[PDB]
Amino acid sequence: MIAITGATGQLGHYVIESLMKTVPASQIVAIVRNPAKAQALAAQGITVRQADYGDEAALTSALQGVEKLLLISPQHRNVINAAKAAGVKFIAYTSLLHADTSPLGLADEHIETEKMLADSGIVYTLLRNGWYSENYLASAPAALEHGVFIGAAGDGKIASATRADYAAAAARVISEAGHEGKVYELAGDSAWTLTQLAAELTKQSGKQVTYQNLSEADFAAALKSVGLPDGLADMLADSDVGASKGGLFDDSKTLSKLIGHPTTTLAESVSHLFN
Ligand SMILES: [Cu+2]
Repeated sequence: MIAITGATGQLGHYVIESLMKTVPASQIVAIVRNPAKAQALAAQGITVRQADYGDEAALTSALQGVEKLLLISPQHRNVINAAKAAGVKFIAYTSLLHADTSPLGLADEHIETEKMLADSGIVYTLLRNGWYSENYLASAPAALEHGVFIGAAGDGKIASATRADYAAAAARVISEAGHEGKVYELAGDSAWTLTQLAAELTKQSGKQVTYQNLSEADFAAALKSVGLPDGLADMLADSDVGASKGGLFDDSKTLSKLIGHPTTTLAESVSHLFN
């Protein structure tokens, strides 16, 4: 039996779809706060167990009979303690690429969870996921509308991959043997700068798009005047700065080796913008 916490997101959806290619639906259990609002998961035919993530006891019950748990990102403290109480034997966690040394502020919370796992006594594997190509492409439309893509990543190299790629990796780790106790640094086979992104954008769109590098404050002070919340804006700005320092770069090709095929290139992802 495989359980998935935090499976109501886009990544979780993909992981479940991937798993279903080799694991019977009933052997997959999605733990959610409200099975009613989780119509998607239920639609997949998987086992759904309700549990409030602020309720360790509820989580423990929801994890009964679970041998392997995929924890998709405190809340994690309750989940890990519950997994310990229920007898979970293996936990795979979606962390952040090179979390212990990462310049990105997003690493903080992940490190806290990685520490919890290390102290849990439960065998675990860290799926240290790099950036989603979708993270930057979410801003491609605006960049195309104004002919400029803004950021604060400088010449930092972003070894992005798709949620689908990361999801396949998670599914592989939680379902097949030989992936326990590992620390996998997962990223795209190739890497690109925001300058190259703009160029790829211009190439396939026919429209001119230039990258404009801003400073963290200006970039953030640019997102806080378009709608996006302050916290969200601050993170995005912090991330680009982390990227400018190589925080989103990795060339181990661990991801492609793990999934058995090349990671999805930026070019392919960009193509989806003009389908
Ligand atoms: Cu495609």
